[PDB]
Amino acid sequence: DMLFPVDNEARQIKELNGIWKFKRDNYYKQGFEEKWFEKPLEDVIDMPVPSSYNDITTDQELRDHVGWVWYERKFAVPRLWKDQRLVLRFGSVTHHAVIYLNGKEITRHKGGFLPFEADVTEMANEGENRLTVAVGNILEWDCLPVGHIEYMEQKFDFDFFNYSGIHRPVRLYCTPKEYIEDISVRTTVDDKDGMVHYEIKTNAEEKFIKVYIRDEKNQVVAESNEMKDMVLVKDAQLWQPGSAYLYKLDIYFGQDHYTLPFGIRTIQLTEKQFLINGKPFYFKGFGKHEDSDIRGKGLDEALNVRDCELLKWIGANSFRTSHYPYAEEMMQMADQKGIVVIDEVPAVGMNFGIFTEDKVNEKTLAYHKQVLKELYQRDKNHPCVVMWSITNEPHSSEEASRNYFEEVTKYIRKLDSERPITGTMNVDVEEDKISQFFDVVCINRYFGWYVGAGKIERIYPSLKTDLIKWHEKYGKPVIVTEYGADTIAGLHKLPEVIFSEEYQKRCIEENNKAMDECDFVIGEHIWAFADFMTAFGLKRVDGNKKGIFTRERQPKTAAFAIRERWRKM
Amino acid sequence: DMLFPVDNEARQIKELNGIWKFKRDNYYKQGFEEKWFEKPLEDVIDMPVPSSYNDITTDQELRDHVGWVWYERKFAVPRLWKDQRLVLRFGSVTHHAVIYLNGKEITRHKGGFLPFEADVTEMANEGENRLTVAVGNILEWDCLPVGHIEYMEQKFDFDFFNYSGIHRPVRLYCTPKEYIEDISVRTTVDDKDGMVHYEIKTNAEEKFIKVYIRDEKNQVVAESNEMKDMVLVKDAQLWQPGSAYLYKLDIYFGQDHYTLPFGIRTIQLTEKQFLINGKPFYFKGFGKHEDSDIRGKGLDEALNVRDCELLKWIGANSFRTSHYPYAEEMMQMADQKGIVVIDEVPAVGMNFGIFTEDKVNEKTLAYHKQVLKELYQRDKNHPCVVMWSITNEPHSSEEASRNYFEEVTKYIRKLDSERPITGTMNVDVEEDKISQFFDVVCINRYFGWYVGAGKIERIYPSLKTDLIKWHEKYGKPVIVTEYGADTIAGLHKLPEVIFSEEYQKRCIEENNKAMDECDFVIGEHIWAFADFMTAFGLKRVDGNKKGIFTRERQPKTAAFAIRERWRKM
Ligand SMILES: [Ca+2]
Ligand SMILES: [Ca+2]
Repeated sequence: DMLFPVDNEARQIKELNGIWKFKRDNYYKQGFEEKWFEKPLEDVIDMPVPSSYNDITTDQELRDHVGWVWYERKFAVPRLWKDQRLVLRFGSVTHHAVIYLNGKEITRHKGGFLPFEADVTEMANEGENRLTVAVGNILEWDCLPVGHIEYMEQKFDFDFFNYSGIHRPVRLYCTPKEYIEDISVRTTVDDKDGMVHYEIKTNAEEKFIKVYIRDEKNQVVAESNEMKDMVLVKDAQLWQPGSAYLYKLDIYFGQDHYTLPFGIRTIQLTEKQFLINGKPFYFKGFGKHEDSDIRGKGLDEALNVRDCELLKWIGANSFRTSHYPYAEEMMQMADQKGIVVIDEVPAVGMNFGIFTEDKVNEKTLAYHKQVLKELYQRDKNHPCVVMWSITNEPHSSEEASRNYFEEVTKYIRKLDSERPITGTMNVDVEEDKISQFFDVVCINRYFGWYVGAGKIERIYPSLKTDLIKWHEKYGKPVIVTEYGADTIAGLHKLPEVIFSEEYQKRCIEENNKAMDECDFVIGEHIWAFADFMTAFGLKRVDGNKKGIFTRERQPKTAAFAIRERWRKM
Repeated sequence: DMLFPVDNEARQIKELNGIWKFKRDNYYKQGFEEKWFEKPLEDVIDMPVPSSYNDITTDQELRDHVGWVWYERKFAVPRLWKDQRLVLRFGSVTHHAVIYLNGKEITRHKGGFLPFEADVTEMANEGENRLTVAVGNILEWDCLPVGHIEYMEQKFDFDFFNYSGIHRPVRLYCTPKEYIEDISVRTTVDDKDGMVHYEIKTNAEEKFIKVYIRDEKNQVVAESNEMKDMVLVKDAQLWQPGSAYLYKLDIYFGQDHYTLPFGIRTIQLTEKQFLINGKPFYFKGFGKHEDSDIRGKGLDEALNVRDCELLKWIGANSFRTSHYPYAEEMMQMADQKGIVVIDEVPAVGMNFGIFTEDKVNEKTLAYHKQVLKELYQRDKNHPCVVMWSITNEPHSSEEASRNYFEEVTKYIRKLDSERPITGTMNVDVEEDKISQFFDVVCINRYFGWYVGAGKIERIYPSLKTDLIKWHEKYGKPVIVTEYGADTIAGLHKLPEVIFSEEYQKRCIEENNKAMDECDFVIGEHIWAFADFMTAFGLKRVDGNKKGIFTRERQPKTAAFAIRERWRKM
């Protein structure tokens, strides 16, 4: 149950962002042992919310902290909210949360990239309250992303910095006590007419509802009094890639009111094409990251607008949420700009045996299904989402992974019978044991970088050969979901060398030549959109330098050649 | 015989540098099999000499060439040289040479860092002559440095670019037909008095000779008519680190004349000290390279003066010739500037079983002794050379390496009974099997970089422990011959991260703290002096970035903290 909070005449949002008080444990779980939540925090510093905490201070100990940290602020409940339902919402807490209201625990959460909330109607006092949030960053074999602890040092095999903090907005909001809990929308098209299937869940199903469908002019085009209905939109304005159209499911229920934007669009996979509204779609874009200077993974909407301007400028039509769900604000923006999205759960780091009883096991599986349920509940109504990605680069050569991912694939397909399912490959085509469960084959391939570094002449034959093998083995359309080269801005050389701006351009260009000679490729996603931070390592010059743009969102040389190609496509 | 050529009333040098014609093979050994030397080269480009050829052109195929290339120019013999002995000298040809004069082969050479010559008295014509030089860059298991060919790709394990070309001056010179062939000088000191032991070898030994010893104002201070003698120098000005004094052995022999600079200084080792003229010497400096922009490993005397100015500025007193003998010009400069040198043979890359019948074997051994003989013959008379280094980072954990390096160390001790012998370690101290053969133990250690990257607080405990183990195992004084961290100029961060300027400074500090607590450490050589080029690899951002100075010889931040330490030491 996770409708995005709204403001209208009936519902109201109180943002709890700004500056909080903050302190870290000085030994493992010190805050829980000493019950720091039972009184205000002492010996604290300021910490912005939303933001990672790791890059804010000058303190290497805080940057590299392993374990739990403690946030605290105060909030008020006005007299005017006296008889309302009160909800405290967290867009995310990375990775693990324990929430305390006035010294008492009210909820917990596992998973750093999906929202959660707590009903505090009967617990919050009028006037001042104290909100205390314990934030833990430890990843074990039953978390997503996967990791483990050694003796404490945090180990993991994914390539992005394990930022921790309150990365997304914290909201206290009110609704009437009889209210709209959940909404599902599915759409079909018969030539010119759209059909809108909706289902609305309330906590008083016998009472009266009024449902409108409004166009972008806010004009009513359909109307009903049923909580579940199928309604026809004559001459429907379809939601198109690069040309969004959003209708509004506008719902009056008792004293309550909720308005849900949605797009009318169809998806169909053929043998070798990806069809949106019947017309072939070729993915041009990037896997991204929630990453920028100072604030780590913290939501930054000005950064988001800049990134969308860059995506439009360079001719991209799509992105993948590597390697975790992004903020709903980004998903709303993609809905509005007509950007096509591959939505991914954080099942990353399942690589180096990995699928064994003492590591990635049935407990990991059950949590993997739960994360998918939550992702679906949050994003099921976004027209921008066209595909679910259930994993990034698992060690799928292991025979034990076959049963694991058959279970995961069956689960998401039971939740959602309409969008294709996929996941990205890094093992050899000959060894993979899971891609047969997918509708689209996605491969991460770094010819000219991790294979044959510097050997420009070998990139084109290498990727073409591999692509054909992937198509011959599975007979499905193929997306190259990652390829590129680390590139230091300002590093030029003639003849070109790895890390130079010229090499990045040539590397991408030869990979593209291989893709252009295949008839079953339905997309190219360059890695990476922008330089981002990684865990420290000798192959990472202050992070991952595969960005086509710098971390400050300025283009390297290759960006202009990619634009010339994508704008002609 | 390898006396450095001189100009005087009796001997004359003609430099053959400038711009040659140049062309590479298009398939393996093409010029040999098509017999290109028989006529002037056709379809050629210009190539400077001395210089590597790899970074001169815009052509990747030449930069990465494997095999042979061809150089050619014309030279003149003047009428005035009619009755002289004529010698063609190459300072070096990297790696393999075949020399042709007017289309006939006159000599060959294996080894890219030591000089060779050919008597051309009987073959050169008056007036114009055609000089053709085939230059090969293939390294095999019995070459130094070590490498091997796979299927044609060059493999090797050392960490510097395999530049090829004619890196040092080419000289045609004349002497009388009866002439001075070789000179050896050894010195002892008795209070304030030097004894100069010398031994002159000539072309006609029964004839009469006159030997003067001259001070720096050109005044005779000893004299003799013997080919072999000891002559006393009372109140002898000693050659001192940082304050050089050079006498001259001035020899007249028939029509011939040769003047040999030399220095009076003594070396002695105790179990905790390195004594030069009785005073303890603590090595402060760097392993270097012959490397600069555009010209690869080509000799550049302006660059050498700038380097020596920077060594003086930073308070360095020494360098090691990593990992091959340097140009004699640099050795003369060290003689004149009072810089102490560890002189090293190119026995690098014997690492990844290495010491096996099929790899490093008896052929490599015999060649290793041969290069030591040649290095000793060239540099025996340099006061700046205080120690021979016979290897860099061999895989000396193999039992088979024990007998190998016992042979090598025995041999160099037979050539030179006065200078200490060493070789640099990278294997674990518990595994090493050869350092008992050395007079000084030298270790390459990168705590904070290759071990425990980024963990500043573990550098000091890690190196101190390792240092004490090396001393406990062998009971000899220890030089840390390499330590440091890759550093991108302009990369700053707070807190610091690997690759940042601030990290390089802290990493060297913590290593220095460990050395300051170990009384048996007699030297600290930072790696590296200046950023230099490497074979391409994902850990090498346009080469090796451990330079304290940039490749263009400007300091990074850590240079100023090093200077403070070394100048007050
Ligand atoms: Ca959010
Ligand atoms: Ca020379």
